[PDB]
Amino acid sequence: MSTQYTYQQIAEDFRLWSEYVDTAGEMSKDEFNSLSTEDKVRLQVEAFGEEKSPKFSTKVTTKPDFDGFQFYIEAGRDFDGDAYTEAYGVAVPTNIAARIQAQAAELNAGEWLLVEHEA
Repeated sequence: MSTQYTYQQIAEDFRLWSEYVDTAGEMSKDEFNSLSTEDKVRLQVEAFGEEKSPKFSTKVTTKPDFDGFQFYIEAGRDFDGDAYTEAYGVAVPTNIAARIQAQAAELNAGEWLLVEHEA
């Protein structure tokens, strides 16, 4: 499974790039300018190899402010596959859905997961 967002999203957000790339290490903003955008992708893809099929990934976020066109799941709340299919109108793998529900049970309060995909 994967808990990190897409490579393009990470590149756009400097904070995510530094945090994901290094657990404690920091990355200066000027370094990004020096490196080519294409080059950045090569380094990120090299670490995780190459993938062709789509994968389900979520990220932990803090309670966001008023917004729209977004879906968040309250921590400590059970989440079935039915809700997912209703929210996005698409089917989800049974094994993956079960994993998500299990995660909710052990999920720490105060942490919200964001579910998104590309069609």
